Amino acid sequence: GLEVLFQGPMTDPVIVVGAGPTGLMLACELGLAGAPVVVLDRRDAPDPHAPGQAVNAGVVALLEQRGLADALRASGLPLPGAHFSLLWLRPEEITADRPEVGTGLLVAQPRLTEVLEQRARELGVDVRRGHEVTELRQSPGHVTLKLRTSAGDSTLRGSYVVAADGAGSTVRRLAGIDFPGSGWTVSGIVGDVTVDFSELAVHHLGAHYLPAGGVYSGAPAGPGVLRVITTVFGATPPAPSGPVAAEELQGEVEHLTGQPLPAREVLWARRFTSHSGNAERYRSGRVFLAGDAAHSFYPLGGLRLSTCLQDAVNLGWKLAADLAGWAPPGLLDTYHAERHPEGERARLALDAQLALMHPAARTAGARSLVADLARFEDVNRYLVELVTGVDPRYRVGTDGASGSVVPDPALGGRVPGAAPLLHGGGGLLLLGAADGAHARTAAAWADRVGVAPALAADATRSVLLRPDGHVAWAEGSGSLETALKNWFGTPR
Amino acid sequence: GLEVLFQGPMTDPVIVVGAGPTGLMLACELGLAGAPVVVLDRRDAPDPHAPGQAVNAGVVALLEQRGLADALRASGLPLPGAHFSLLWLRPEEITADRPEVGTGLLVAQPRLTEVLEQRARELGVDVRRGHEVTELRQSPGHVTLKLRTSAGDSTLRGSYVVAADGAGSTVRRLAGIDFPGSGWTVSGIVGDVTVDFSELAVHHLGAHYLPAGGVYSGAPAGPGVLRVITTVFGATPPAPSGPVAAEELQGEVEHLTGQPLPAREVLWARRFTSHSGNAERYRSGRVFLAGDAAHSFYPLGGLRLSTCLQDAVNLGWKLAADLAGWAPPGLLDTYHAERHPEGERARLALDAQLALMHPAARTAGARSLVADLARFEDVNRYLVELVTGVDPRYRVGTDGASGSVVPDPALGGRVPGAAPLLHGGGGLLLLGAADGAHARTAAAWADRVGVAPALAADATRSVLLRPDGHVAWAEGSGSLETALKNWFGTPR
Ligand SMILES: Cc1cc2nc3c(=O)[nH]c(=O)nc-3n(C[C@H](O)[C@H](O)[C@H](O)COP(=O)(O)OP(=O)(O)OC[C@H]3O[C@@H](n4cnc5c(N)ncnc54)[C@H](O)[C@@H]3O)c2cc1C
Ligand SMILES: Cc1cc2nc3c(=O)[nH]c(=O)nc-3n(C[C@H](O)[C@H](O)[C@H](O)COP(=O)(O)OP(=O)(O)OC[C@H]3O[C@@H](n4cnc5c(N)ncnc54)[C@H](O)[C@@H]3O)c2cc1C
Repeated sequence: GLEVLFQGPMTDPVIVVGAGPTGLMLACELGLAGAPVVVLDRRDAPDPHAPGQAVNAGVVALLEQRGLADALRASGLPLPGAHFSLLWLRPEEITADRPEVGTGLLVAQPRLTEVLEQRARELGVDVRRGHEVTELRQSPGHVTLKLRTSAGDSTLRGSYVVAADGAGSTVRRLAGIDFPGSGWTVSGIVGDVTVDFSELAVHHLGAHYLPAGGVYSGAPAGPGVLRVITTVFGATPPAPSGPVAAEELQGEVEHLTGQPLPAREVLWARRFTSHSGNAERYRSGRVFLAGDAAHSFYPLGGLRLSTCLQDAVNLGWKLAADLAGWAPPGLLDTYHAERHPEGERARLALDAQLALMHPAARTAGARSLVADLARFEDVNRYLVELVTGVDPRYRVGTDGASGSVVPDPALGGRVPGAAPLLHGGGGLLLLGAADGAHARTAAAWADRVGVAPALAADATRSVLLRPDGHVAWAEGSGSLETALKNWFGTPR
Repeated sequence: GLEVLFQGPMTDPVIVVGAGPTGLMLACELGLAGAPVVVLDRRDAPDPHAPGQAVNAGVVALLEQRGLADALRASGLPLPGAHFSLLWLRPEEITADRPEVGTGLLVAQPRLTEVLEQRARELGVDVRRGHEVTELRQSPGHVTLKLRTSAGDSTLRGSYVVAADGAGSTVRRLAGIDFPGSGWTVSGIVGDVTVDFSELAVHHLGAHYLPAGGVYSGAPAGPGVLRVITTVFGATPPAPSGPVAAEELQGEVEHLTGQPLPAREVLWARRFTSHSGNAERYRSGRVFLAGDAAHSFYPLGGLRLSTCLQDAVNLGWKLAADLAGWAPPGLLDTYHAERHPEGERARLALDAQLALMHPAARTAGARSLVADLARFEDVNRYLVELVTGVDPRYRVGTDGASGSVVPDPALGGRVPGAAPLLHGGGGLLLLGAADGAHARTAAAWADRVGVAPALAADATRSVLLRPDGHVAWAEGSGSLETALKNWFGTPR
């Protein structure tokens, strides 16, 4: 009982289950927007072995609009190249028109998580490690979680619960939400090996599709450390998961590339199995799914983390607007409406890439076809924009109407040049001279929408940005006033 | 002994083994060019069940340049549509620029074979049915075949032997030539069903990919006769070949389309198994492979017959030039050099199309990708030109040099408007004003090369056509005189 004393007033927080990249990004968005939030995680400390290294332009864009990209870049190498099914593309052909496309990074996933965690701490977010969610019960007005710590069992009440608990999501299972997909289940080994980088043959650096039917990737992770991923397709692994010894990893490396690594020591190595899935719904009452809990697929490129952080940034401001009481009706429902098809589009894109790799003998013709088609400029642009995480566009109609049957193709995308203007959060109306009145209209929403010149964002007409950076209106797409109502609610 | 008497002088013929479309087209080309030819076939009569119905623009072009297309068209329906992996394309977008692309036909394969057989008879070609080739022996200057008839065993001497004996080629096996491919082996049922066409639901007409994983095709073959092909992918058939009863065919139709056919009677039906292969070489001494004997793949569209007749027309004039004594050195070797990669390109194109269909759940993403890419104009053109048989281009360098490392992209293709000018056979120099001398140069080869105005062929500059209709030279691609030497030999 005594624990309740002296804590002061408290509003029912958004409970974020999981302190990976998804959870922490969402907690930063909630924190910035002034919503109450608690983050739980079953681990005692951050995972030093979090495996990702490819952080694409889609991720960087979201970091940039919160001023988090510089901290990540300090630990990263520019990764300007782009591939589809490990066929190399030509991103340089469109970077003049879309500079964003060249902002991807090679950077270890724990560095991203550290950047987000530090920002969450600055925004006052309480991150409760050693806390495992074991049960969930919804009520009309709140949710209650059962937790386990080394003390013992306890309860926590929130306004909302967001599953950011990874691909095997406890919460998704507790909510009884199905996770269908294509049946692509692909196994690999990931680990870190001590090397002298000068000793490496060129075929031990970078990511390679081996025509026999497998993938090898070697990328520097730190001083004298090579991060290695191997997958041998159609080979049933000795087991579907668990730790892996040097011999087994060296076995796969040599099988694929013809040669074992010049390895001093395998620091760590584990067998992973990726499932392909998209959750049938992203919302159930006051429970939401985000990141890997909502969608999973083999991590060939950077779409896992970009869909993760795109979910977090779509959801946070919407949860906060709902709690603050100004959200237009249906705002929370647009999370599923916008993110569910995007999870599916990414999941389906990995199915496409895998079907050009395995079974190798049978897929060679399709692979050669796509390689041929990728010589055309419009095909190259389509694939580059896909794999870099830059092509998502929400369906937004005239007057900013959500989920339109007649989407306006000028709306729902991004204004990359606006990122520095959005660090404070909130909506943003970019004002351009292209043909008084816009500023005047927007004044009634000045508590939710700031103003800046379109020219400070390299935009060439007036545009309205949601707090997630996506375009809800632009000059020529109907009424600004109706679009302000549709996304930001009733005038003050 | 008495059989030898009274027969008169005889030159050693080209022996064509097989009187299918490949064999008979080749015999027509040899006949027209004045070379001696005999055609053997193990069957007692033409096959009434020869299964093909899709005759693409590539086939029609070769028929047109011999005036055979009108006779076929009398039995056919225009099939202007085009597909890739049963994704429908937009051939209408390029027919303004390439009218050829819209000349494909729905016409029963026995009608093609009948047209070619009648023409072979007019050219005096002896077609010896009930003759089965059982052995082959090469000598430096001729070849000897062992034959079986209902009389008994015998021998036949030729200058050359061409295998036109189908996908299971006896001759390819006797020559010890390997037939590698991808491992795509795809089984189906083909048959003819008596129907009232008005009773058919729309899903029983045309060719359809069933998302479950199979193909159904229903096309009219004659009065009250529907030709039906079914393949159920990944279903191991009851047997790999043999006759098939109504129940089994109706089983597959209903499995695929949800509904059996309104069938009065199944006239005939058989199980087929298609192997994917391209022969490792198309020539071994005085033995050549052509058509299905040289390449095989699942018959989804019309590339089987177009590669077949393209081989026949490539080879015939070359064999004849060799026998007549005027062929430039190496001419016969250009048959393999030109046709082997084309057989492979077609075989690989069917691998590509199959890898977008099976296994259905796993390939859906790749299929959706290609459907998306096919919205672009350049992708649409690439696929249309591929599937219609219109995109082959031989590698021909400046000055008409064969097998160049630096191919001239203006050479090696066709001039479709020239077809009416080529009925007589021989080479053809099309004369245009675009910048006296060309006609003068060509005069030294007037025994092998005719002349006509480029404007009578809708060409806009001077071009030299080989007897197969392919471009060996055009104004601006180096020396006409050197190109005449490279393809037609020494000046008179
Ligand atoms: C070998 C490999 C390589 C990869 N490489 C890349 C890459 O280069 N680029 C890329 O974009 N993606 C990559 N990925 C994918 C990437 O690692 C994931 O998408 C990412 O970790 C997802 O983050 P998340 O926050 O959704 O989930 P996670 O990072 O899985 O975090 C979930 C958190 O929830 C916690 N949790 C789980 N259950 C509970 C519970 N019941 N109660 C409390 N806490 C709980 C866990 O402790 C964990 O901290 C790779 C994946 C693998 C396996
Ligand atoms: C169900 C099905 C549907 C098809 N549909 C299409 C289609 O719509 N369009 C298309 O383009 N293609 C289609 N095809 C492919 C097409 O039928 C073949 O490509 C075509 O028959 C090949 O002709 P060919 O002359 O090379 O061989 P074949 O037509 O097989 O003729 C070979 C000949 O050689 C003879 N022979 C064999 N061995 C010997 C021997 N030892 N001695 C003497 N004679 C011998 C045989 O009797 C036969 O007459 C289809 C195939 C199938 C199975």
